[PDB]
Amino acid sequence: MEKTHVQLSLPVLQVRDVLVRGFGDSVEEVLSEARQHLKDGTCGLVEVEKGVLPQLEQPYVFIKRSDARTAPHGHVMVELVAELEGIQYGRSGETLGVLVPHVGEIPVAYRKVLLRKN
Ligand SMILES: C[C@@H](N)c1ccc(I)cc1
Repeated sequence: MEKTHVQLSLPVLQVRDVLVRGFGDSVEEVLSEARQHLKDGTCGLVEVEKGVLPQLEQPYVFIKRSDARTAPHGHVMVELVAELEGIQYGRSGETLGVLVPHVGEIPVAYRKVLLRKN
């Protein structure tokens, strides 16, 4: 039975290594697929810098900071927000990165998060 939050260590991928550059074709589908890949352990994270988003596919799924007061165990509390054509679905804090499927790419680091399973 699903707790409200789950501790995960997400592999951080470089954008040019990512083979599957998004989760789907609609805001509702990308949030659904992101959540399922997170449960299956097949989700990576790309940190956002200049040049990154134009190399990925919309709609985007971002993990954003949900609580600026405590970060339990070094796991920052986060929630999902999708973006399509400049419009965001959800409101949250600072972006930690953009989520993508992970299909065996070698990561450069891991990001510890406490994910709100909304
Ligand atoms: C089942 C497996 N081949 C797979 C990997 C990545 C995605 I996205 C969907 C399915």
